[PDB]
Amino acid sequence: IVGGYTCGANTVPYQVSLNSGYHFCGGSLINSQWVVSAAHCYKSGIQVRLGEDNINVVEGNEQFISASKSIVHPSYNSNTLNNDIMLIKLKSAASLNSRVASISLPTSCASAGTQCLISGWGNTKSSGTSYPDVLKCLKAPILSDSSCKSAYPGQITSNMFCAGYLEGGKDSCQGDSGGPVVCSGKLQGIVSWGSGCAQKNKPGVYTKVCNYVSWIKQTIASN
Ligand SMILES: N=C(N)c1cccc(C[C@H](NS(=O)(=O)c2ccc3ccccc3c2)C(=O)N2CCNCC2)c1
Ligand SMILES: [Ca+2]
Repeated sequence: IVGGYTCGANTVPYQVSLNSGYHFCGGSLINSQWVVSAAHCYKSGIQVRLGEDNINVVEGNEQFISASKSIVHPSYNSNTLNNDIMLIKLKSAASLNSRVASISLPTSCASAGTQCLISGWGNTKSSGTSYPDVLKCLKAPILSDSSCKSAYPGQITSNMFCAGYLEGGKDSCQGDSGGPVVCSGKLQGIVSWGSGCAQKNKPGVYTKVCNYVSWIKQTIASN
């Protein structure tokens, strides 16, 4: 997170860290056994880490559970990052408590202007590489589709939305991928891509989760 702030220990209880000997992506706990992340985060040998703040220290409240299966959306295109969504099933259910809780799916899409909370352990620098120990947070508004499309001509599909600041300086970045975009207590998006990080007139593009609620529900119900 570039331009964000320290969240505070376990203030984002649905935030998940995908680990494989190191943190490589984020995710969101949607129920005790299912995590929603980004398709481009797909990798084998995934350990899901819940209740994390400092990802390098064992402070307590953590729960390390292996992923039993990762279901990348069938129509995901690795070049356009369209349908950039993936479901991870936990080998065991998580122990839902105060510091580890699930987030709700949207029953409707969020409109431009809605303020959302984006979080993750990704790069904090625009020009360079700096990774945080603790979870960073960033509040950013969902931009308008015209603006989103004016920034990324011919690259935005109906399953994507822009969020962030056109002036730059505040944005998600590498390592945040898969992470949540919560608007009004509903998981509205997934950190997907963007041209660089926190650049002028180049806001972050996120996967529009509201277009996938049915798919998620049906997929989870069949596995
Ligand atoms: N600015 C953001 N909000 C943001 C969020 C996540 C990741 C990145 C870094 C990167 N930005 S980039 O300019 O290097 C970039 C942009 C679009 C891409 C599309 C396909 C493949 C790689 C791409 C890399 C990126 O978009 N990806 C990381 C690698 N995999 C796909 C997503 C930026
Ligand atoms: Ca920890």
